[PDB]
Amino acid sequence: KQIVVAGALISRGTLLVAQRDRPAELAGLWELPGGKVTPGESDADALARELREELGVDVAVGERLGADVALNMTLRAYRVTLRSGSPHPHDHRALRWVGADEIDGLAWVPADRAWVPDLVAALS
Repeated sequence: KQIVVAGALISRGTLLVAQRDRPAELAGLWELPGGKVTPGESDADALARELREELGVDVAVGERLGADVALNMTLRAYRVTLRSGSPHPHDHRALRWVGADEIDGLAWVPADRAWVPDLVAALS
């Protein structure tokens, strides 16, 4: 199982979500950003690397958020917190900061939908 990590970045009381740009089936839909773990990397090292490339930030990787999602690979989310930088959509169509009440109305990528109740809880 190839592991894919995702980050739930909470800052000043809101969650960062990222709007995919590709492929066509996901372009326009929202996700927790991240990517594949390369063999030899820890989950923390992979997620920090992905978020530095995608968002231009240095984050600290914390506790898991929610459960694994079986894509077929397996997707796991972690809480992350900002160390330096301000996020910009280098690899996404857009970013947004959302509160608890916005989470269930967002047009999530299908895999991430499972985390809705966990994200609401984390913001509540």
